[PDB]
Amino acid sequence: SSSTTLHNAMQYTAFDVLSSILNLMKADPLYDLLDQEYEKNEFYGDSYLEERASSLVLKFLRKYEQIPFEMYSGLRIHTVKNQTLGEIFDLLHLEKKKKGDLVESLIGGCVLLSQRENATLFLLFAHALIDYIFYHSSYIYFNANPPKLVKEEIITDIQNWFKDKLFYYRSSLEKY
Amino acid sequence: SSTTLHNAMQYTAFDVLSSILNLMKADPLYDLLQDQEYEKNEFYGDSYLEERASSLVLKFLRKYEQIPFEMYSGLRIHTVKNQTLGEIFDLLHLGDTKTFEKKKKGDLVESLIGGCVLLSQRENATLFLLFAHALIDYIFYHSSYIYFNANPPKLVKEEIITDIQNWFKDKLFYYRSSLEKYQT
Repeated sequence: SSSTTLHNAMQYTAFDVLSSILNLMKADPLYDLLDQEYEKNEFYGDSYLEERASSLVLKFLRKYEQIPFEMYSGLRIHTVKNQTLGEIFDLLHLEKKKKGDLVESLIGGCVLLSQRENATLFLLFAHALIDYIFYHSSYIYFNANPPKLVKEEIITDIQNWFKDKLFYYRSSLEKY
Repeated sequence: SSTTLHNAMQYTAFDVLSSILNLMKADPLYDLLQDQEYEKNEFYGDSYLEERASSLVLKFLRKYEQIPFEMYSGLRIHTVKNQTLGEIFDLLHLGDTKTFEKKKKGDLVESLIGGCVLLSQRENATLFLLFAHALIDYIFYHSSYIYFNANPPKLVKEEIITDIQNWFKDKLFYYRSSLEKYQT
């Protein structure tokens, strides 16, 4: 057993949990609140994704001095680029340019709506979406760009973190 | 008007930020700031500044329908560019005896923000988070004041500058009150 063993399961369970948070959002009164408000959510979501992705890049890579700094910038770029957001768009059933814009404005609108209306469910979805974006990107990026000696370790680190996030989002969601 | 107390904004910002920075330098965790740890702080600080600046742009500009969306990216870009960060570097006298170009000053500001934020996340060193937020808030006040005087929005120029200036006044008092807790 290795990081490939349960990779497919990450995809299915991420689909289960995110589809289930999104459907309970579509049942929330505030869901409509998502003037160019679309562009403003996109403006903010772009920056929110960037900071959160950067934080996650640092969290996992700094543990391994085998990993040069170029891989920090590389993974961040790989994680937030339109192709990756577009892949996530398709997988979750929500070209590459407008899908990414949609993903960014969806992140931004959820975070802002949670700040403005104390609607923690929308913040939960935003964090869950970004975590899946990051797992999806990392798994692909490190298979294409294996770090020296620690490729399986760091993917396993990220995969096991994402396993626990998926359970946490399932646990957090039951309260709604 | 907003022009009356602008000069005053800069002296008290210098007072409060210098005082937080000196408490930081007397902190045991200060050494853990300043392998490529510097570029990793800059890497993170760049994005942390970007999100907080975007959040502040939205907080103030959304109140005024007179303000078109172009000024959102316009103000954000103006706020995080190296020229702006270098001005804040100079105002805070962060490298008085040294020889940095605009680009290196901006780099330093980003890595200082990032290093403070990461240290507060890792060690619960709330003082370093306090400084990071105060620095970003001054960057935003400094940028907004120049940007809206250069690009006066229709009808609301004085209103929004007054809005940001009064918010920054209160933040500065908040940082003074917060830092008193560390000296005691």
